[PDB]
Amino acid sequence: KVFGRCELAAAMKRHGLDNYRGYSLGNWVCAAKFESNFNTQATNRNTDGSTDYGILQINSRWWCNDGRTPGSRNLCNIPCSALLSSDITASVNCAKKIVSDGNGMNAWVAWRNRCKGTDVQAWIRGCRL
Ligand SMILES: [Cl-]
Ligand SMILES: [Cl-]
Ligand SMILES: [Cl-]
Ligand code: NA
Repeated sequence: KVFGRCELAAAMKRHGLDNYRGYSLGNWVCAAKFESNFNTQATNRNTDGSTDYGILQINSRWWCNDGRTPGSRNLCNIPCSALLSSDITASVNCAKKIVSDGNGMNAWVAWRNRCKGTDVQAWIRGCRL
């Protein structure tokens, strides 16, 4: 599923991501824009053989099981395929664990490089929230 900008904001808000760990909703929408272009089915292979999955490009190295990342963990206790669903519940629940592990949203490289320090409220501007 390819979410619209305000559609995703509303879904993230309902699943309690708004101001989660102090990160406003615009931060989460901005991260998703540049991680996945709002596409729940996004996948990208990392150089170490792990894969990033879904709207927030969650890494099989640590967070989910895909059966093809030797030595990796599955800290969100989910199959990585669950992160590709049209329903973002699994991605949101796992992202809450990630952003709580000490490094905040710096866990998402695209967020650090393209959202951090910017006017992130622009990503939810005009949305009926
Ligand atoms: Cl594995
Ligand atoms: Cl959803
Ligand atoms: Cl933080
Ligand atoms: Na894994």
